[PDB]
Amino acid sequence: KPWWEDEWEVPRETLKLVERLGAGQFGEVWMGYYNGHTKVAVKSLKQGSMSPDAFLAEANLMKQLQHQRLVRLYAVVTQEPIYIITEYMENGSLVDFLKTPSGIKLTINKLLDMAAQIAEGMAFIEERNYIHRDLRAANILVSDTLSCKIADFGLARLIEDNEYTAREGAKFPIKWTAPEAINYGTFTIKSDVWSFGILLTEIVTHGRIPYPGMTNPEVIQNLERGYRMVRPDNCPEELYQLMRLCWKERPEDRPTFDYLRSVLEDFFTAT
Ligand SMILES: COc1ccc2oc(C(=O)c3ccc(Cl)cc3)cc2c1
Repeated sequence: KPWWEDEWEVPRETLKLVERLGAGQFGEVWMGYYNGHTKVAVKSLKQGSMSPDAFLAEANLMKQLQHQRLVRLYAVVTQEPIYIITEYMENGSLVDFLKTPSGIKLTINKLLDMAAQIAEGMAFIEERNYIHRDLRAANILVSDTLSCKIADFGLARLIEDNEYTAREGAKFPIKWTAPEAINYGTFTIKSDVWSFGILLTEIVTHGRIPYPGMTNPEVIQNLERGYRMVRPDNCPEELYQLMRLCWKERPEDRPTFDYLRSVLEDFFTAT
């Protein structure tokens, strides 16, 4: 729909940018208000840093994935500078939150709860025929009520035929990315399942970098030998075995996100 018909379009006037939360190569993230009373996050595009088409493609994709477990698109302003306005998550990113004093006092019981909420969001994405491609604790946001939601849908893609193949030159974070995607550019929901395994390590270690004290070439090499990430300190063995399922050699052997959800809920009502 054109801007004058789009229900997500709002006049820039409805928005007040209050607190700058981040700034990068491609623009800024703010805490702001919509119509005076409603707290929102506002992401702004720095002109010329990147295509306005590429920027807005994130919003158009969030028009197709609306669920409680996923950061919701609130609105767009499609005139320069371009704004994407989303659901505000008061506790910021999972990776930062688990390091704060509140984050530090969480029981293993609440961590497993939070892991099940994330699996539940990814079960929606899986069922809708999408992939995320960037699933990691930096991209799970936490609310004021300590509930979690999937965020940052910049790399998210609809799958018609099973695979999305990346370009020959494209680079992805070696520690969070499934081998087949790093190696062949091929992504599937089963690649996100591999990422979820890594994300489980970050939950149980309060946001520590995966594969403690290894470089990327060491990680790739260990994996090819059949090794997997060393048992993180104070990791229940049940959860460690759930991570191993996510890291099965063959994509098709890795579990569904709905299986991961149900196992995690069992782990949690048992603690
Ligand atoms: C300064 O730390 C914080 C605290 C709270 C915070 O909330 C957010 C968000 O809600 C958010 C929402 C959507 C995007 Cl695309 C990026 C960030 C970012 C953020 C950063």
